[PDB]
Amino acid sequence: VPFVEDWDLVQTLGEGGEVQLAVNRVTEEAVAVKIVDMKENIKKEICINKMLNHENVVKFYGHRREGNIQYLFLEYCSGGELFDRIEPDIGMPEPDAQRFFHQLMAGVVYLHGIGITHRDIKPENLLLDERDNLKISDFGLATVFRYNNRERLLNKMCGTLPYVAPELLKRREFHAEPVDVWSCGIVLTAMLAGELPWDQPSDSCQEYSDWKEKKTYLNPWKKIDSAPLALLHKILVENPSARITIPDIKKDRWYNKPLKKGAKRPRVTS
Ligand SMILES: O=C(O)Cc1ccc2c(c1)NC(=O)c1ccc(Cl)cc1N2
Repeated sequence: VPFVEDWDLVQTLGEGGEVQLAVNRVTEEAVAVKIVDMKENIKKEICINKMLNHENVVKFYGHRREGNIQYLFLEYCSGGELFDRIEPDIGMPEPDAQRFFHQLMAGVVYLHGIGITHRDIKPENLLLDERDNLKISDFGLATVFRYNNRERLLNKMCGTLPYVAPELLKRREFHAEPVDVWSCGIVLTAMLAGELPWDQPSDSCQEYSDWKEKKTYLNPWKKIDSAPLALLHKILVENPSARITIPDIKKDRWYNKPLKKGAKRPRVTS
């Protein structure tokens, strides 16, 4: 079949390598093409992506090298970013946030199960497909924390300051999994309050001190109902050894609270 290998680049999706929306010449199938001018970092991204296969992880179709430029063929998520579903100082309806949080946990359970830590979980990196299914995106900062059933402790500073766990700023070494759990908690906070609680999780940050002192009558905590707030009290624990794990997040009362109706299906009467 001539021309199935040809894709037209029709619009920019994101920057930081650059990603463009590509449309197949014959089939009109939409894919995301990450264009990286290597001019090692992308080599690790391709190889971590080759290990991944999950409905809540951006699909990797392959890669092609044309000299100094790498082309990564990735799943196009038409719904855009979770960031744009968050209304400033408001958030989103609690049943929507619960559904997105369920899909975020399935994705993170998957990655941790194969020994992969994302290390930069934030709403900008959580993409939505045509049915608003959440997909974990960008494995550029991702790494292996478990190999041959042996855990390797991390020491490298990675992520985005409002989403990083406090042990990354206080300790030389730390476990990978509680770090991803913490960032998921900050994502949950943003979805339910439309604001970030602190610039960074340090004692020098008044908002972080107020949280450890349990001043929940202050924003963003005042905008959040008692049931998801009780979960955030278990996730946003300073000591990573005392912080709730994903198996226990899945047993939480709000996590299991019936809230959202299934996608509106066409129906007629009489
Ligand atoms: O087509 C559109 O404009 C909607 C849209 C907007 C932003 C994104 C996507 C889709 N989908 C995406 O898959 C996407 C891919 C890479 C990057 Cl860096 C950002 C993305 N976000």
